[PDB]
Amino acid sequence: EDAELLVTVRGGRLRGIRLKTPGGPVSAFLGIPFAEPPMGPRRFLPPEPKQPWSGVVDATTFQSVCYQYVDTLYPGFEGTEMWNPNRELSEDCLYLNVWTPYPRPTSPTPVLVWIYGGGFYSGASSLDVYDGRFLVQAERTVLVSMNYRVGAFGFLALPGSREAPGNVGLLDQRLALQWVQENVAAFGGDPTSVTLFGESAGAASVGMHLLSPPSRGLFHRAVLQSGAPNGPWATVGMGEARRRATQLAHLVGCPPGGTGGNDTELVACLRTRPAQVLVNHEWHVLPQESVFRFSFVPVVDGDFLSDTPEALINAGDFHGLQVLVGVVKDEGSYFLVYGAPGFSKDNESLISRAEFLAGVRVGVPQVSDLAAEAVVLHYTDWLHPEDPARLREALSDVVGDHNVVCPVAQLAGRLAAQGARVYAYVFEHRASTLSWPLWMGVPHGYEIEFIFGIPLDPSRNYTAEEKIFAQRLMRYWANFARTGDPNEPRDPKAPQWPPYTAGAQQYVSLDLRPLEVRRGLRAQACAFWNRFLPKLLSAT
Amino acid sequence: EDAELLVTVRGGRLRGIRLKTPGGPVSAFLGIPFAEPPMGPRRFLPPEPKQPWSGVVDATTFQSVCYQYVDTLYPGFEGTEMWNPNRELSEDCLYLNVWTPYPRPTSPTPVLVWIYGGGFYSGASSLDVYDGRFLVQAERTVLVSMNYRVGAFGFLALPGSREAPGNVGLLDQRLALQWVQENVAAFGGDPTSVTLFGESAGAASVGMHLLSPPSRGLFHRAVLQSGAPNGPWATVGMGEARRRATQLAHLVGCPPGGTGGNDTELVACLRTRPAQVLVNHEWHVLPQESVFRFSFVPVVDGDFLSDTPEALINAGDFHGLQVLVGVVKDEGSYFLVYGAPGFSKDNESLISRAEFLAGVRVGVPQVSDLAAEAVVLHYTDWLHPEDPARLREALSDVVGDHNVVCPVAQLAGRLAAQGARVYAYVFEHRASTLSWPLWMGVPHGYEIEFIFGIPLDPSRNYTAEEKIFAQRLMRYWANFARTGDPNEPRDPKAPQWPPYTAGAQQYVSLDLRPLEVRRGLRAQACAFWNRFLPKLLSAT
Ligand SMILES: *[C@](C)(O)CCC[N+](C)(C)C
Ligand SMILES: *[C@](C)(O)CCC[N+](C)(C)C
Repeated sequence: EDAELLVTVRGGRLRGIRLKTPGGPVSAFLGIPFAEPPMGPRRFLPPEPKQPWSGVVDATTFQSVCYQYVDTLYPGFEGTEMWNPNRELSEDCLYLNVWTPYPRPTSPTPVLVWIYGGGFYSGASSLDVYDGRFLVQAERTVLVSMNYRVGAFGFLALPGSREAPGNVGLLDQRLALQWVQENVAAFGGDPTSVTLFGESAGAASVGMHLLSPPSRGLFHRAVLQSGAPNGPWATVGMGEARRRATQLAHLVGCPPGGTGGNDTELVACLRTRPAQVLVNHEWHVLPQESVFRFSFVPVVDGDFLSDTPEALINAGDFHGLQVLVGVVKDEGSYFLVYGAPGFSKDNESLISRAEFLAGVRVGVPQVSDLAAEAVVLHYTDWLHPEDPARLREALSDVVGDHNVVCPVAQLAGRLAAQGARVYAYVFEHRASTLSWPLWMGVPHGYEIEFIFGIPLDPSRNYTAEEKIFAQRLMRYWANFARTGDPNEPRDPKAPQWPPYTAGAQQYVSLDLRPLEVRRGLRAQACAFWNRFLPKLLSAT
Repeated sequence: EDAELLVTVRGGRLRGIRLKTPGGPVSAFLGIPFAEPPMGPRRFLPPEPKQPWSGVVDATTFQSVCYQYVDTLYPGFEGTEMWNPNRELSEDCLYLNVWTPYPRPTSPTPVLVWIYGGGFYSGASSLDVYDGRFLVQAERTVLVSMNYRVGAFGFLALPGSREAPGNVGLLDQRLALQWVQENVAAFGGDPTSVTLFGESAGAASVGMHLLSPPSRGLFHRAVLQSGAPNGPWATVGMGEARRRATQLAHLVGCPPGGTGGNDTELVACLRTRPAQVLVNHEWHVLPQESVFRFSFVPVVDGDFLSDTPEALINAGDFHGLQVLVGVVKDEGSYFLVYGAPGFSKDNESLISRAEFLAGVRVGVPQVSDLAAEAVVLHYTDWLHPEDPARLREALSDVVGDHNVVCPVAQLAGRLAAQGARVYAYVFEHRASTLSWPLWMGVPHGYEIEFIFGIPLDPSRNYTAEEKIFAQRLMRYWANFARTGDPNEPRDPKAPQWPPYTAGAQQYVSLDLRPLEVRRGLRAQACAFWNRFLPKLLSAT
């Protein structure tokens, strides 16, 4: 019992907490420091390892959320506020959490590291939908989740500078992975079987960790849910990163007056500003009106990413690696209520032809009028070119395919055709608790509560079928973590999940019904985005 | 009886012939001269009306075919030689034929004028598949068919010249229509109910007669089968026409030596050459390797066509006109054995990816590498990008849509949306007698034998179902000629044929089964050709 709630790691000692699930207790260690607080002169810099302490650190409650913008588009609405911070905001925020089974496993157990999404500008490991108590109890594995800096504090980059090098939010994630290497065995975890998994910007982070040598030696399998490192939103160039960082400094009064504008004094002035001041101007440095675009994201600096994610995927060897990838049915609907004209979460969003054509300029920013014309051609139903419900679904497919589905299929194809064993899925169940409107289908990010077993929580009004569905999905993810193969290593009756190959392009659909194999991750639509559109942009 | 085999028209007297069909005799007048022979100094010039004669002209057999190239791609093969000339070749060839019922109708009967196709380079009114004896006997109407000059003799144009103005093959057709106005009443025909119908280049001719004022006063309804005046092959510009005419003169030794090259002496030298000499070099003036392209076709001269067919369709009023238009299921397969690499009528033509990409350059000549890339994107099955049978069908759709199906749908839409009542069909029956291979489906031009009632010929091995099918199709065409409405004016049980509108885009499919209404003349594919591709070519 309480003998297992006190663990000694290399920094010192910790007191854990025992959480209860309907089928047994778990041991949790919430709020372990893994880095020095990145405040004062440490803002925008890479993290430093946490110095050893004396006494015991209390690891019984989640620590503070990293400073981030707070969504206020629909105040009081469950759909948006379920992702909003549930702890006080502070720059002192680099803490990680470990869930471990009770009684503690006697032999090394596979470790899953969760990396949250939120467009690299928001999110926290302390959210209720990321509670690792159900997954660890049912599948008897070790779950780790960390906080990493987001927004300007994580990804403001002045390239070439030493004061604001950029990507330090990814460096926070890497330090946590070194920490799991050096300490997970104390909780019963195998440091030789580590599986990263993330969603949205978490999946792009997992992807970028695949393409940088220093991080690859810290894990062994990868799960990318609804995101990829080569997505048009997950990366920015050195020239644009400099422009957004400088525009931000200008908006907050740096350089004052008055004085020259070198990088050292720009960051020195940015470091004297209160954290909330930088946050209130973060959306004001975007170049266009757009959905699915965020200000401060990973930069191609030549260090963490020696080349663009596209180049690094094409010129890489991935033998001996297993990857699980997939999308939900309606990847694009979620973002349309964030800017697309005619869209509102409180009505049918039956848009007109004129609003559809305007929405295309928002959903596909930074492209020529001719390029937009190609998008309108491919995504119009010329038998019903003005049907509002069809144009609604079309724009959702425009945003979905351009930002998630096609970037993912591109990554999955090349990974399989270059040594990696890849499994692909499509999440097609819509939760009965979903507070978003019906026309959004299954939106971006609403598979997570089923991967984490949230339906097992008795205080939630899920259905009996959805509880069995959750337990099935948890086994898939756990099995992939133990064996690298989502299929149960011996049972044959349940339908099997074939790998994804560049030729057959096979994937399964996850819903209340048994597994069904399909072919093609929107192959027709994705050929436009992955093949034809790049050439259409090179030729003026 | 034989009292009705002698008719007096405004030129003189004629002796006809009585032909037998399984259900009654018909009266035919084959070989009536309607113009002076365009020989010697009359070559390349517009036709002159036939001067009155004395005695009686024998109108009992077909006259001579206009000089034309003779297909020799498959000597001895029924599929090709059924379209080859079946009478002696001569420049003395401007003759027309009238079929009329027996006994002669007592009240004015609607008149159908047939205009044959053959890429404006071949064809004759004397072909067996254009025999008007079955259609006139069963539906008791008047059928007229003429010969018009083809190839250089009909369409060699030096624009601005008076010696070779061009389009005189169309002027031969117009003179025949004036003739039907001035003489059809002598055979029992109503000069106030004239219906043009043609196929391939015959349908483009019917279309161009709709867009030129002097010819519109000569007919009242139009049927366009597998062709349109705005097709990329049916028209050439003044600059290109001059180049092809001059290249032809060069190949036959004009100007000799030696002397300057003005238009008057070029045509004067072209007129001293034997007809067979000009024919043997006709294909040698084409600019590229291509299918569905022909050397000497109608020219935009500003006279017969004041503007391009595209401009004239867009800026025209078509109220009070009824049009019947349609295509066969596989418009493109026929031409692939004329140049597309990998294609042969004697094997399965299972082409490779490399041959498909080369075939696209042949089937869509004169377009940029980027434009071809768009065609490959839209017509590739990215789930089976190297399936030979799928690429075979894809290339047939490339040629079919680009040259026939999309040019037709473009014309039908604007006609309906500008006053004309339009009916649309798709011919989907493959004759049991078809000697072409199976993979060609139903090819270009193999609805004609069913419109003319050829299956009723007892010496042919057609099936009993196909005989009923022919009689049904003949009623459709006849009903449209009498009433302007293909549906039977009173019977309701048989399914009805709704008009074609730009919005609903409704059409019927013609085969052994009852009428079935469908929507969309390849709307998705045709939006690429009619909307997006033009813009892709303007932008370099
Ligand atoms: C992705 C860009 O990180 C989007 C994440 C959105 N939520 C709702 C999943 C946080
Ligand atoms: C059209 C271009 O005239 C093609 C006609 C081909 N035949 C086989 C119908 C003559």
